[PDB]
Amino acid sequence: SFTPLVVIELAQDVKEETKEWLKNRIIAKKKDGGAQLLFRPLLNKYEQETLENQNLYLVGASKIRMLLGAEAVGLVKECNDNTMRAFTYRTRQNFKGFDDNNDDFLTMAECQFIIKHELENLRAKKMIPGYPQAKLYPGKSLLRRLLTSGIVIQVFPLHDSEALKKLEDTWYTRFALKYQPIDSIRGYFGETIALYFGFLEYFTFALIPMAVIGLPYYLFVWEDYDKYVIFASFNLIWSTVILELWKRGCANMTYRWGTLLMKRKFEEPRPGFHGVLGINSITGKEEPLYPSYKRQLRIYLVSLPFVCLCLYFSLYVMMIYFDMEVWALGLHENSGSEWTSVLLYVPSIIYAIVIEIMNRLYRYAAEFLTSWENHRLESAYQNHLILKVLVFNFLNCFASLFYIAFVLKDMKLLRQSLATLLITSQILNQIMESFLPYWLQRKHGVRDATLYEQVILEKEMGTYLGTFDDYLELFLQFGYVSLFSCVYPLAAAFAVLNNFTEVNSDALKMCRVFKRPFSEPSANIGVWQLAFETMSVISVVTNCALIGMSPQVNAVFPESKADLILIVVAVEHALLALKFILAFAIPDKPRHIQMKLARLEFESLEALKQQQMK
Amino acid sequence: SFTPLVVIELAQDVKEETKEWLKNRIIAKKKDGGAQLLFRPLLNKYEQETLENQNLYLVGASKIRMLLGAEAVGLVKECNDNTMRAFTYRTRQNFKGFDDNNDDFLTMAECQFIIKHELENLRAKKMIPGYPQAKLYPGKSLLRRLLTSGIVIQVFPLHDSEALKKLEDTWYTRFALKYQPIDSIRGYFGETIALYFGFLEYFTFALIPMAVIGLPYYLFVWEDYDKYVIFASFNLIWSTVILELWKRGCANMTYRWGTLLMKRKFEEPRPGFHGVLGINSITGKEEPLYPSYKRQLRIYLVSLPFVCLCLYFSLYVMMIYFDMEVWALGLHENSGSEWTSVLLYVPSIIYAIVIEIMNRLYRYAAEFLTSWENHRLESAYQNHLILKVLVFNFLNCFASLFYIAFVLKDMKLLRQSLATLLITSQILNQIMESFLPYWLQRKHGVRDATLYEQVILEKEMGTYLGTFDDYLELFLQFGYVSLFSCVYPLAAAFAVLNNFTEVNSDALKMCRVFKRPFSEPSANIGVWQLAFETMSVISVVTNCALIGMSPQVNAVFPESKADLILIVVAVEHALLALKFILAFAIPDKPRHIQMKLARLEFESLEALKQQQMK
Repeated sequence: SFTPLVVIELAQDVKEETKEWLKNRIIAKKKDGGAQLLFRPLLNKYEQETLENQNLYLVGASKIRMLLGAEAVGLVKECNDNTMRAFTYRTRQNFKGFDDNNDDFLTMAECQFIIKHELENLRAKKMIPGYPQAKLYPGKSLLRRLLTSGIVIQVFPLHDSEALKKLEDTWYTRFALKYQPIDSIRGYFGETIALYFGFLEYFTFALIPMAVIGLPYYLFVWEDYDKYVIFASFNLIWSTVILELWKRGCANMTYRWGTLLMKRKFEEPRPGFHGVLGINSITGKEEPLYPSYKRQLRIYLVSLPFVCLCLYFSLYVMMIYFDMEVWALGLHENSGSEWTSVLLYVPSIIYAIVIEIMNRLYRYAAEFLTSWENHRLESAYQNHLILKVLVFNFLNCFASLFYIAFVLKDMKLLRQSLATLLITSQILNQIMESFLPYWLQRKHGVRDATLYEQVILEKEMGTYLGTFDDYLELFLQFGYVSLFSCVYPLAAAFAVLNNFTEVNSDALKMCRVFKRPFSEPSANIGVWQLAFETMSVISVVTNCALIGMSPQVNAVFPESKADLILIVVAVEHALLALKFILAFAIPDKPRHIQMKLARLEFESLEALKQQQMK
Repeated sequence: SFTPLVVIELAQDVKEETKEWLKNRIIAKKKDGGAQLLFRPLLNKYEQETLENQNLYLVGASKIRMLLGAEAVGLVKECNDNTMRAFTYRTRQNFKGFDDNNDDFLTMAECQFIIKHELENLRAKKMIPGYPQAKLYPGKSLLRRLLTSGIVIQVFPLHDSEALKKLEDTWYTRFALKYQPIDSIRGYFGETIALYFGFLEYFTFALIPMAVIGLPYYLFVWEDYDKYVIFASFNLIWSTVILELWKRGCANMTYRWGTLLMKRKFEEPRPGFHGVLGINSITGKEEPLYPSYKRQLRIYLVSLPFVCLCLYFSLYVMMIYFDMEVWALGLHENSGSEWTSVLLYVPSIIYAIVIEIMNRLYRYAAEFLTSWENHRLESAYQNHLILKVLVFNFLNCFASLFYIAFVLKDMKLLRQSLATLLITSQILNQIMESFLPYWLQRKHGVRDATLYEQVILEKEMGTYLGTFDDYLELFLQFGYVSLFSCVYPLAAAFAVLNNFTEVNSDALKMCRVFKRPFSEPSANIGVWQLAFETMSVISVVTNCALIGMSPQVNAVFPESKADLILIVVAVEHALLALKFILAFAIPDKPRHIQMKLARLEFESLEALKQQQMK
């Protein structure tokens, strides 16, 4: 009679012995090598209608069990003295907002995170009973072998239809401007989804000065007087400021949530690293082992030539597009003027569609090529995949702008091509990401019952595939903003007016489109902070090269273009030095957050002294 | 009847009440707020001859006390399973090389470090008894108020004349080439002095390829064929390799010694930060407080203009030297050729003496200006002093080479001036640092008795003022090597042949010149790693600017010097990127050291799981 939080769906062809052994490995207590979780079928009785739903199981626990599970996970909650400490059952009266009659203290996400962590840390100590090919060993996780061998079909947490609606009431900003409730988003969806929406809320409120400056700069032709130099330098400094204020805002949020203080959990091998069984050198346990030189050979002799081949084909399609552009320019030169200006925006649109096709095609190819190299952890696997996808997306997005700026050197054609590329890529992004899937979701949607209808609905819901495309879009948004801020700053507003929909659209995507994602703790954006800083470092060189190519600055040095290049290279190195000087001088965390972390450190040092003295 | 390790010399005008209270605060046990150290006068009886030595006291302890003090300090020793763990008395049988009859387990340096740490962590819980002006408060260290108020004259550890000689037998490499015993140096002098000698042993074995290549490059005129491009690029890559291999070698040494695993101790306020007494916000104790904005005002409005004024006077003396150089060149143009070539090396020698005067003059000025800003810790105070001294020493050493290379652009005069500046600075360094003081030390030296003679000798010995000048010399050695490796690579051998004496000379300086230094733990060189990396980053730009100025490469692009500058700036940014790519790709610690640290981390995680399960 408990409250269901997570639904586990087994497969169809699962024998009874594996079912009873798993149920005996689920219901048994934590000291007997079980998990001491409340277990239930989807229906206590069954008829001929629900026989195809006989593998859905409900998992809960009791409050002291969940509190002990919060102790086992290592949740960092606030104490009564406004300090974020780890949760322990012996010191449980010290924490802020804790009563003995409060069922709203640990949220359902943390409980589902704890239940996922208790299902994840449930290892078996030679085969799965009932299945021959399910190769097990002592020290192997049960959930990994049940997921990979096709016994457990899906494990999904449950949406709360009365707390999602009270979130949806404050999420859809259909009336006017409104601060997004990132903390309630956090309390319902974990910290990783909130970090994506927090980075998006930060990136929305960091292109607003760019949009506000660039709004009279585009209608009124004020591109003549400052010539995009003040705003681009301001943008790049603001990007450095925002990449520190994102770090500041992430420190503010993750101190307010506690994930600034959560320790680095030791990472299990990722689902799909297979080798031969042996003794792990680091941990001393038994694990599959793969030689690192074979993996490094499979990377640095197979993956890198494949990435280079895809880069060469992207450059070849880029050169094909420029031959088509010159032919269309000749076709515009041939026929006329009235109907031959709109035809010039078509091949860049066609190239953008081919870019958005090649990006998805490369995404399948990079996923296959990185799941084949047998990476051990998931962070390293994610980093290599992020590296491959970032390289291809940078190249596919900025090759035409680099070819326009540094080979053709034609700012009028650069203004036309940058505006056409940015708006069409943004429109195709908004069409292929959410708008065409929302109509299909509306079409698919048009096509104890409160749980079974929900479980049937969440069986066929979509899974959340991480915040990677949503950061890649922001990376490409940051690419469209900072790379070509010189010829067309108004496009930044066309990004913000996209993100002002995307903030709605992703919210709808979290509300009526997907299943409930599993809660994942994250203290920062990860390598995306480095990627945005690398973008902000590349944009320094790009902004200075756009400074160092105008006819206004070249009018200062009309005859000697060898001192202009030297001064520009000196300014570029000075800008690189000032960016690095700003990055080394500004501390990441503020003073009082550092003082609070120092107090938490000093308390541990005083705890060590008391533990030494006894 | 104990063994004396550290001698404390009180002042003359010290009343008996302060003496008896300190002796009662020394002899009393650790639970009664004392230190439980064996205390002794220098002489149990006194005659009229030794009445002026009545303030010398001997401090020791017993073995279990020293083991408990090693537990209290947190020494990291090797276990029986070849693992470096912290020393505890309950697990004391686990550690490598430990018997119950071994007096050679804890060295005298660690015992003196423990005795210094026990004298340092001995706080009083309103005035010093007998002295009115000695302003005390509960929570204030006794040794700091006894040192600053002139009651304790000096506290010095004792040299071991039979282990220094067995060190001196293996230190003076008077016969031939020999690996310096850095571990025995470590076991006698602590890890900081060994880290200086380890960095010097590394820097000696990293200029040997530079010297070996540059030795036939100078006698046989092979400067024509490669023109210093291969060796300088190799040197800068080697400097990056050596700044990683210093990190590798420091990781190897500090894992072999244990200081890679020692935790960061919380830093007390430095001796000389005075404010008003109040509640410390971080620790919660009672401390003197100073407002940070007043300190930041005293820095950024007084110190930085003073540094700028000293930099302007250094530039003015540099410009004065160049006017003297042009006048002397005209004087060489006037008189003749035979006696007018040696006169050209005199003003650079005079400028070098003025540089070595201005560096010492700036050192007094920077010490005064940084002890006046009331810095709280000693690391921040040392970092600001290191920042000021590095800026002035970089400017005073490389201004003439930058003015020769990028303003006069005369490589023949650059070769002559760089060779003359390097050799004269090295000769004046070897004269003013050790050679003239060794003769004066020989002169001063020519001018239970085994302890009293030693204590009288160590009363008048010199104190070791840290490894700062000895790193500044290496920084200037690295400056003379990597900044002007193009016009004169043979000077690197003249550095190595200096360091081959300096390795002897500093050893003599540690053997027959100074008092025994207090043992100081250090895990790295500190900010000097960043300084050498910043030097290795600056030397990238300098080597490429020396590549981009020769007539050999300019013969490739005779007419278009605007594409040469663009290619050189692209090569410079590529070299900066490759240096940063090499710095981000190469891990600091090796694999097995990381595995051993991971095992020590995994053992703590397993300890946490067992502490959670009970």
